[PDB]
Amino acid sequence: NQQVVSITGAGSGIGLELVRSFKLAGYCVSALVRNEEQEALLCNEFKDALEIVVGDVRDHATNEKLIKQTIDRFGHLDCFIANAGIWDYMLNIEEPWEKISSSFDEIFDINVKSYFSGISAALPELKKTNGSVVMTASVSSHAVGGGGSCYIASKHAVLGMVKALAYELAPEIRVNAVSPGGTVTSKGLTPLGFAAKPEDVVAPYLLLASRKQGKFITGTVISIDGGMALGRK
Amino acid sequence: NQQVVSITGAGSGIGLELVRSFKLAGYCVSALVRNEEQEALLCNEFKDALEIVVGDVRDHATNEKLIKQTIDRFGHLDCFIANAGIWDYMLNIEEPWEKISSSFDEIFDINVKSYFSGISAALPELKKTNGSVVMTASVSSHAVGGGGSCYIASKHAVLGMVKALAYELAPEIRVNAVSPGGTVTSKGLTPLGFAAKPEDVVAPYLLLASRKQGKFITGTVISIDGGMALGRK
Amino acid sequence: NQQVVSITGAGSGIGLELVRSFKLAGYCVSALVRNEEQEALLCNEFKDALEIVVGDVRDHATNEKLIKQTIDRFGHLDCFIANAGIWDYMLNIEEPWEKISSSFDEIFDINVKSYFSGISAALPELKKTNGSVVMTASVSSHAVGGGGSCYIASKHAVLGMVKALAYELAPEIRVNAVSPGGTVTSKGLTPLGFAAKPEDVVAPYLLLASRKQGKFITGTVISIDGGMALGRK
Amino acid sequence: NQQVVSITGAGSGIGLELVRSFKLAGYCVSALVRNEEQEALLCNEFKDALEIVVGDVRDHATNEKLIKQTIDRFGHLDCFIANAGIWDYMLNIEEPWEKISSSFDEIFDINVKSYFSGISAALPELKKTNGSVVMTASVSSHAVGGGGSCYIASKHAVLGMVKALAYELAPEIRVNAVSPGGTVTSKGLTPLGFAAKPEDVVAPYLLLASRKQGKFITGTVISIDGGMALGRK
Ligand SMILES: NC(=O)c1ccc[n+]([C@@H]2O[C@H](COP(=O)([O-])OP(=O)(O)OC[C@H]3O[C@@H](n4cnc5c(N)ncnc54)[C@H](O)[C@@H]3O)[C@@H](O)[C@H]2O)c1
Ligand SMILES: NC(=O)c1ccc[n+]([C@@H]2O[C@H](COP(=O)([O-])OP(=O)(O)OC[C@H]3O[C@@H](n4cnc5c(N)ncnc54)[C@H](O)[C@@H]3O)[C@@H](O)[C@H]2O)c1
Ligand SMILES: NC(=O)c1ccc[n+]([C@@H]2O[C@H](COP(=O)([O-])OP(=O)(O)OC[C@H]3O[C@@H](n4cnc5c(N)ncnc54)[C@H](O)[C@@H]3O)[C@@H](O)[C@H]2O)c1
Ligand SMILES: NC(=O)c1ccc[n+]([C@@H]2O[C@H](COP(=O)([O-])OP(=O)(O)OC[C@H]3O[C@@H](n4cnc5c(N)ncnc54)[C@H](O)[C@@H]3O)[C@@H](O)[C@H]2O)c1
Ligand SMILES: Oc1cccc(-c2ccccc2)c1O
Ligand SMILES: Oc1cccc(-c2ccccc2)c1O
Ligand SMILES: Oc1cccc(-c2ccccc2)c1O
Ligand SMILES: Oc1cccc(-c2ccccc2)c1O
Repeated sequence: NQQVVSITGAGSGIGLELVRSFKLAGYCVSALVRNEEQEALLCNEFKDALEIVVGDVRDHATNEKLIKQTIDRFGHLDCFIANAGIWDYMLNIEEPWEKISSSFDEIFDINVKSYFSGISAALPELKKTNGSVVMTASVSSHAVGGGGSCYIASKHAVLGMVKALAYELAPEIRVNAVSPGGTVTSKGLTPLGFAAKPEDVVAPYLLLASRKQGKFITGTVISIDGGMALGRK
Repeated sequence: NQQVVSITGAGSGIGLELVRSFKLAGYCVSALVRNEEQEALLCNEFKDALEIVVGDVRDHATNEKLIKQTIDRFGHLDCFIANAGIWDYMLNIEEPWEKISSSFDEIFDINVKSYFSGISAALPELKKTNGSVVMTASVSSHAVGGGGSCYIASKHAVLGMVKALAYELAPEIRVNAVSPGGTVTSKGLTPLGFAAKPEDVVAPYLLLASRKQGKFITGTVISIDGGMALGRK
Repeated sequence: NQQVVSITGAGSGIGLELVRSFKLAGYCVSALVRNEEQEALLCNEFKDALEIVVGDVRDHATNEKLIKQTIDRFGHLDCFIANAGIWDYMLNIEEPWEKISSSFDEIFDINVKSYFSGISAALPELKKTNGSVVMTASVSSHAVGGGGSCYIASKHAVLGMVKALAYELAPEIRVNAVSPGGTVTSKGLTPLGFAAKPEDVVAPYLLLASRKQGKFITGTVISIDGGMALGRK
Repeated sequence: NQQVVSITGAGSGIGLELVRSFKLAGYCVSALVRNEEQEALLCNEFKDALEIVVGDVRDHATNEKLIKQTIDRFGHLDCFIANAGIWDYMLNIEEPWEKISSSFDEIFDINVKSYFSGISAALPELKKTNGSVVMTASVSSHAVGGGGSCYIASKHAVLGMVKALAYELAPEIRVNAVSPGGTVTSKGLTPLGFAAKPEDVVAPYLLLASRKQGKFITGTVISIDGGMALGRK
């Protein structure tokens, strides 16, 4: 009956919008935020309705803590949304290697390894409900232009994870992703001529997590990028 | 305010389910059906709520008639759903050429040319509302196995249409598709271990047509195929 | 021992270059040309070294005639290169339907149906040698920008053919394609900053037809487009 | 005039075959090998014809040393072939996190970060010749089945690198990849019904490095996998 979602990167941007949208859609929600300042925002907005955890998604025990607190408060987990991520600011391959190397470590630890980490930590509990995973990918999973080679590689790697994990975990667990692009969060033409606000981007996540609307969907990546995967207009 | 959708292939299968789902979601709906028998089914079910047209989607004037009757009854058109299609029954390339040739003509006239035809006929009116197109593609747009070379080629061609038309018609008109697979309609393992009923497949169409949920989506193809694009399990 | 290739679209452009390159590489070559004027060019250049056929690739018996004359002169067929094709001159979807319809018929009859036709006609003989097919696709098989929706759809359909036929005809017959773009033949930026001459584009065909270099390749599409599939620079 | 290639992973498998094939094709060749035992094999085979370096590709200075010794012996560098890589032995996402984490670090440091590292180290010198990069990707860059989620993700990330770097470094430097699959090196059906020996796989690298055959190719990935990207037969 009652559905439960856990969301990383939930202190801002799309993550924060997923918290609102999933709460409005009736879910019980847990959230991982980065710091105290983001924690205060959600406490004030949702009072004690949520289960909140502050920590670094690069730390496995923080991910296990998120799962553990979700189960203890709501009793089970139906969907894990791995969404925390970071940009590379168009870092050029001609830069000093040590600068590339340090950035690579951070991009790949947050945008890829941490997804493995949260999925590992969520897996036992999703197996008990035949739940699902949704990963935030990127237009840069499909097309060039919206990042440097480290960012694009990291997001291509997410696509790999989606296909590989969807295949290995079927039939019990669905694994899908969403590929947003050109939406302001904290320059973006896009063929549809505008940049999306984070709220304008959340519906694909709801579909992929929904047990009714999404029961037949796995391995799938839904672009919501104003046409940017097609090229400059 | 009031939204209006026009659906081909609406007498059966996914098309019929789109008629129900879009009516339940509040749309005014027009429908193209193939024959008298399908027309009687929808008259009995929806009484006079719909605008219905009987004819061959391979005939342009039938497509223009559908648009014309939609406008006259509801005043405008917000979304065209090109969905009529036919299968090739795994026709082998080793068969007599005249057999391949006759089948090719039919598959490509219905699965591709007719989509061009309906979009041409719907275009003036979608331009007046900044509406959208949703096309029914197929798992065979992405992967082999689910048809002969004629079917697969025809569905790859639909993908081409989606990308090409999404790019040309932006920013006013969004153009997207849905790629169902392994759902019974009138053998299908699929990694999720079951065949979907047509009702289980409709939510992606609603998202892509929705002006709120879908305003930032074009060029996109949403697989809903139980994982079949990933391969046999 | 002695290898034999048959090439359509061989009177000009890439086709003509394939005739030269494959002759220089030691193949016996048959060629389908469109008209008398192209026939005179190859007779003068190659004297009687080739087997030449004038006709419309849209006519099955012309394709069977090409195969039949190849076998009778050289005794067997090792590779069929389906290359004849036509452009759509960026025809807009907003044009009068009858104009779109007439153009669609021609683009799809030449760029798709004729490939089915030549493959059907070549198939018996390739099965006797475990030979191969190479199809000319296009950058427009992968990306928008280089044609109207009819051209792009037709070339996406070729990709479908490659995957579908490669899978059905394995293990005996390999089926591959080449996707050229931005090369002058009878405007093209391309990230590599120049337009290729037809001779600069032929090496991928030689690899895919070569029994030594290509024995492990099927289902494959080789872009040779100066980076154009990646987007405008 | 005289062409110079530098190859990592050159002590075995495809790398070793690339050393032979490129030497037979007239190139001057440098090679990075892992250990003393591989170094002895190439010294005995090629005597002092090559420039050889022993070290870990995960160490930047080893990569710079390879470049530096290439230039000092041959004077310039025309092509860098990043080929060193490692498999994940189908490691399951259900395994203990610390086991996944340790393996992830190694797969991604060798299969991705080291490619960034060698390209950074080769870049100054390729810019002086308008040279090229070829990366070894994998069937797992495109399809599931041939590895665990870490391997597949790492190889999807390589594809990202190819597209991203091809776009950023055009027009001076071409960047391409090769995606082998199902070839024994130190179980593999493949639709073509056999596993390739490493020698059977080298021709695509020669084409992508060749200044004549490959001058118009960048952003491209050439599968040579016996059809495995298409699915089980
Ligand atoms: N908005 C776009 O245009 C766009 C485009 C492509 C991809 N994305 C992806 O969407 C996802 C969410 O992006 P957003 O737009 O909401 O960006 P954002 O600027 O709001 O930041 C992402 C969120 O992840 C958090 N985060 C970063 N590092 C963390 C860490 N080590 N531990 C815990 N949390 C951490 C951040 O504090 C923040 O809450 C990302 O994966 C991003 O790569 C966004
Ligand atoms: N159900 C699946 O497994 C699956 C898989 C891949 C693709 N598809 C695609 O979904 C779309 C709808 O399929 P469905 O599953 O509901 O199949 P269906 O068996 O119900 O038949 C398709 C509909 O299109 C109609 N139609 C056929 N030819 C027509 C014509 N010339 N003029 C007017 N109408 C015509 C049919 O009468 C029917 O109503 C098709 O394009 C199909 O290619 C379905
Ligand atoms: N050159 C490029 O930039 C480019 C880009 C994308 C795709 N292509 C494709 O390459 C292939 C060959 O193209 P090209 O560049 O050499 O062009 P081209 O201008 O030389 O013409 C193609 C060849 O096919 C022949 N042909 C056309 N219709 C025919 C028919 N009905 N019957 C028999 N022959 C017919 C033509 O006479 C000509 O010889 C085509 O399929 C084309 O779609 C080329
Ligand atoms: N052969 C296949 O079926 C297949 C399939 C997919 C991908 N690949 C890829 O091809 C590339 C080469 O593979 P192979 O088939 O020749 O395999 P291989 O078993 O011969 O080993 C790869 C080579 O890279 C070397 N290497 C590993 N770690 C190294 C390190 N840290 N520092 C320096 N060298 C190191 C190894 O010593 C070896 O020489 C790899 O990237 C692999 O991922 C191969
Ligand atoms: O793709 C992206 C992912 C995450 C953050 C940003 C961003 C953050 C601050 C300012 C501008 C962009 C971004 O672009
Ligand atoms: O992909 C498909 C599209 C349309 C119809 C069928 C079908 C129709 C009757 C019986 C079985 C299948 C199908 O498979
Ligand atoms: O993609 C293409 C395929 C075939 C011909 C042309 C062409 C022919 C004449 C003049 C210009 C272009 C083309 O662009
Ligand atoms: O994809 C791959 C890449 C590199 C090595 C192997 C391998 C090595 C030893 C034994 C078996 C396989 C492999 O499969």
